[PDB]
Amino acid sequence: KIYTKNGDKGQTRIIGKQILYKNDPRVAAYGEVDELNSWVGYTKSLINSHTQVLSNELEEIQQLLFDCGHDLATPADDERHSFKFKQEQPTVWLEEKIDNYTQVVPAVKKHILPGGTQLASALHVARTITRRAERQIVQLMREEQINQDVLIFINRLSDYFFAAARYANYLEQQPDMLYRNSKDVF
Amino acid sequence: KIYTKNGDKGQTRIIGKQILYKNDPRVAAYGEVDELNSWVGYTKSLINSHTQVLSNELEEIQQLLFDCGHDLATPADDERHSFKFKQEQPTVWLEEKIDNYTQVVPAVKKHILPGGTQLASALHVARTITRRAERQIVQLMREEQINQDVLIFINRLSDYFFAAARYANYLEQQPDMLYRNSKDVF
Amino acid sequence: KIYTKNGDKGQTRIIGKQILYKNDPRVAAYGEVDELNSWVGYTKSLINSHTQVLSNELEEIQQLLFDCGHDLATPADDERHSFKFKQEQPTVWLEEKIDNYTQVVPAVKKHILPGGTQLASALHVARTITRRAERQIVQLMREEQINQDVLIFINRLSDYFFAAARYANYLEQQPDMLYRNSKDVF
Ligand SMILES: Nc1ncnc2c1ncn2[C@@H]1O[C@H](COP(=O)(O)OP(=O)(O)OP(=O)(O)O)[C@@H](O)[C@H]1O
Ligand SMILES: Nc1ncnc2c1ncn2[C@@H]1O[C@H](COP(=O)(O)OP(=O)(O)OP(=O)(O)O)[C@@H](O)[C@H]1O
Ligand SMILES: Nc1ncnc2c1ncn2[C@@H]1O[C@H](COP(=O)(O)OP(=O)(O)OP(=O)(O)O)[C@@H](O)[C@H]1O
Ligand SMILES: [K+]
Ligand SMILES: [K+]
Ligand SMILES: [K+]
Ligand SMILES: [Mg+2]
Ligand SMILES: [Mg+2]
Ligand SMILES: [Mg+2]
Ligand SMILES: [Mg+2]
Ligand SMILES: [Mg+2]
Ligand SMILES: [Mg+2]
Repeated sequence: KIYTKNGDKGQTRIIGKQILYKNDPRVAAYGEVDELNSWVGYTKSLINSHTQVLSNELEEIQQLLFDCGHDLATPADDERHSFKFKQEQPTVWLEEKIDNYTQVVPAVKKHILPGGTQLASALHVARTITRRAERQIVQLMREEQINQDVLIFINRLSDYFFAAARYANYLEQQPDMLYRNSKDVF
Repeated sequence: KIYTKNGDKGQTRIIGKQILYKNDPRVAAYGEVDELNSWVGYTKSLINSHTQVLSNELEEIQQLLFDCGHDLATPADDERHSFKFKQEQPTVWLEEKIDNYTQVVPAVKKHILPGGTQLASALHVARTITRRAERQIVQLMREEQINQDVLIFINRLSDYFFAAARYANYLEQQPDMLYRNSKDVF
Repeated sequence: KIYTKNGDKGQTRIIGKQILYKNDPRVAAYGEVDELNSWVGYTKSLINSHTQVLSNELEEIQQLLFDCGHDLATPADDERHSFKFKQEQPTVWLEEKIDNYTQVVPAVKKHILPGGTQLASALHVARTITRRAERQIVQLMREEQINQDVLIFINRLSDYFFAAARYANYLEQQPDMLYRNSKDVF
């Protein structure tokens, strides 16, 4: 039975079982990561024949976001519970994709309108939810020690979603629109 | 004319007409409930022939979320304005659905990736927005008396969305994926 | 290379290059506007033959939201960097659309369930994200001078999304549902 009712007065438990209010910065941080993970699942459900090449990596991101959320739910001071997420191989893996997707699509110097195909648009939504989760992770960092590797990966991840969004448009022959007042920023 | 312009400097009114800033915790709480309600409307628009059995209950949730938001917009101390939402029958109704949907789908012991079909994925998005609204309701509770029945229902509602999401996948013969590092948690 | 890694410890730059934490109210404000802009791109991707008349204006909103975000990223005190967004013509343009869409659809006196077609439902999601961004803009205003024209436009914009959502339902012969406990509020 998934409903325990223990949360009905607004408190809940983190890893190690201590109790926090649900609006605690820590709970908010891994809560936003869960929201992002759910949005990535929604984004993956929009994949079509033209965009199947993106499916595996989005599922892999979902697995990695669970690892990130686990670590955000882990208090530094309880030595019974270790951080598990190590940024190097995940983050390199993102960077390789950012480099290959940047190479393939038409180069721009301006910001672009976040949109195009339904999948590209969903990848821009993922980009911005990732950045919202990142803000909450930084909130938490300013009050508690965190696994800083999670922050590295989450920062890189929104660049991945930008590059993937442009690639998704490319895969369906949809051009990106430029912001009509962009200075040359890239 | 829906635009009054009275909010153009960032203030607005709650039930009873007092004026608050738009970033007041109370406004944020029922604002997040409105966002959830809109997402539930979007989720319902994704229903297909295979998933029609979910339509009625999602519309009912929308009506209940208006009742919740009304109460969150109601200050305790103004006796002219009563709380209207009573948790027992709504919450029991959710629990019956959680029990029947839990029964029908394949049992898991691990966390699952939030995704699958477009509708199941949208139900996971609903789950996480509900939880975001819940955090904001708890913020407000820690500063002002609230209708605690709203919090009970909102807590239960995210368990409903989890169970419904798994059921939606079942209705389209889509299995759930396990988190590859989940301990047995359920 | 879009990834600089300068943000990997949670700090970033605004217009004029000063450094802020990513959870700074200013960063959150224009971050929520970026999220809204991405959602408007997603909403536009749902346009069908029946709803093509809405495409141009949603793209125009995306361009205007970049102008708003630019100004939110601009500190008042650095005289090298000017506000660019002027509310009058954008806001009048929204109001004309609100008036024409209000005229055409069936009049209601009660709140409606936010939903209907997939596009109308997405326009209600846009409405509520706009309002979430507005709360964060008001947060920032209460700590720093801002371009108040941005707030005018963002307030009006959520009324636009409400009116457009009802119009989208009308364009596909979908009626709006009333909240079953609404007093006559409009
Ligand atoms: N609103 C929320 N936002 C983010 N994380 C939450 C929220 N509520 C609970 N959590 C976290 O997610 C885990 C799973 O949530 P769950 O809803 O099962 O917990 P609960 O609300 O404390 O209990 P219950 O829902 O059974 O009364 C909790 O153990 C806690 O770590
Ligand atoms: N940004 C917002 N987030 C959440 N709730 C809001 C927000 N702005 C207003 N509210 C609430 O929702 C109701 C309807 O919003 P509405 O936009 O009509 O109000 P307003 O902004 O004060 O007025 P106007 O938009 O006509 O200038 C308000 O009466 C207030 O209770
Ligand atoms: N999480 C965020 N939320 C909102 N705005 C952000 C966030 N991170 C950065 N910004 C803003 O958006 C701009 C573009 O973001 P970008 O991710 O390129 O910056 P960064 O994180 O500081 O650098 P990098 O990602 O290259 O390490 C930044 O210059 C800053 O103004
Ligand atoms: K639960
Ligand atoms: K209004
Ligand atoms: K970057
Ligand atoms: Mg530890
Ligand atoms: Mg970054
Ligand atoms: Mg009262
Ligand atoms: Mg709960
Ligand atoms: Mg200036
Ligand atoms: Mg308003």
